[PDB]
Amino acid sequence: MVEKFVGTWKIADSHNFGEYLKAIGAPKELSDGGDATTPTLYISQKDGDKMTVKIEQGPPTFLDTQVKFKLGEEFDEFPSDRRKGVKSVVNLVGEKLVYVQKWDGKETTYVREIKDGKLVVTLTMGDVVAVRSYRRATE
Ligand SMILES: C=CC1=C(C)/C(=C/c2[nH]c(Cc3[nH]c(/C=C4\NC(=O)C(C)=C4C=C)c(C)c3CCC(=O)O)c(CCC(=O)O)c2C)NC1=O
Repeated sequence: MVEKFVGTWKIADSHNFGEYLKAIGAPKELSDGGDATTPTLYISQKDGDKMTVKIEQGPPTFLDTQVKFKLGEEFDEFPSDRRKGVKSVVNLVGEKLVYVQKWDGKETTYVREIKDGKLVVTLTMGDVVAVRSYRRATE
């Protein structure tokens, strides 16, 4: 099932990402800089219940990091927005993968789904809804 997100990826199109970043208390520096980025994912997994992901973002932020999670298990995360006390948790929702961030008494969400070959992640904080679209490294 999750063998559909697995692979190599690359930014293609984004919209309303900086303002999202603001909704989640990021300084302008990081809202702009973060939107400015063209991140290159490297996604894979083991036993359809433990997904290992990577991110080579790039200029201007230079924050290359990694995810390593079990699906159904809450874990700790330290994003680039500099959030103290992020508690993630990722689920499988039909053909979609739902990544949820808890912090300071709030919840933001990432509904990722493959479509027309692209890894399309919709991002939801309050009334603010962002969208980005990735393509495989011409796989
Ligand atoms: C389902 C597989 C999958 C997973 C698990 C995934 C996770 C994922 N996607 C991103 C990129 C990444 N980077 C940022 C934001 C930034 N980028 C910058 O250089 C800066 C400074 C900021 C902050 C202002 C966000 C919001 C995301 C996640 C959204 C996305 O690109 O999908 C990160 C690191 C972001 C950070 O530094 O906080 C992670 C863990 N992406 C996928 O496709």
